[PDB]
Amino acid sequence: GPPGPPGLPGQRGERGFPGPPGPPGPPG
Amino acid sequence: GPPGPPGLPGQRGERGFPGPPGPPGPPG
Amino acid sequence: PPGPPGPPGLPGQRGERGFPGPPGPPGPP
Repeated sequence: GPPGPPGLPGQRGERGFPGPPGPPGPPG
Repeated sequence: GPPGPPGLPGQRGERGFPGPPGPPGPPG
Repeated sequence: PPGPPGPPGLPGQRGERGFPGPPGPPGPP
């Protein structure tokens, strides 16, 4: 017989990590 | 002959990009 | 008989962007 159909698409990746902190606030 | 079986699932996607930087902190 | 297996599937999409980071620390006095 002919080759079978293509495989399923890969699972989507995991969500990225949370971003880094913002800089210090401005001086008082 | 009938078609062969489906192919293997694709490779899992890579992790998403890290999140954006947080905001600036509060004024001192 | 049945044929050979099909080709592997396409790679997955890259994951979603991470959540925004937290505030920075308070500024100095």
